[PDB]
Amino acid sequence: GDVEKGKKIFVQKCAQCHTVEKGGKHKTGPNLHGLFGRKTGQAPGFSYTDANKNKGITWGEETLMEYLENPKKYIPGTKMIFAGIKKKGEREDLIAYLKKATNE
Ligand code: HEM
Repeated sequence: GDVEKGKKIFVQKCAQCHTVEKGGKHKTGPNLHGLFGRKTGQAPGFSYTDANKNKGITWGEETLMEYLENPKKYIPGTKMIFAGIKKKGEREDLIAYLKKATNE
């Protein structure tokens, strides 16, 4: 995916609920720093739904690709209000940006 295109997507559709940097505050949604390689619902200090905490999968390019296409379908009961991103390419770009931004 194209990191720059993904940055634009993040800023327009995710930033209002999520920060990606280390130490970034939790907002409506949890801070995403360290996302890749971590299990669902493990960011300290954020009140996740039990649905998210119990999904039990590990966040990575593959799991994110599915989750972002339709959040509610992948994690029934999640309190994340987001319809999903239909275009495969857009999800690829966004995930490429997340891979970088949540690890710097
Ligand atoms: C496309 C943009 C977005 C992406 C890529 C995204 C991604 C994520 C990810 C990966 C998680 C899981 C974190 C974890 O398990 O530690 C999450 C959780 C969450 N997100 Fe988002 N998110 C986006 C937009 C939003 C928006 C717009 C809202 C709010 C209106 C939101 C609200 C939440 C909430 C409330 C949770 C925690 C849900 C729960 O505990 O069930 N997100 N998001």
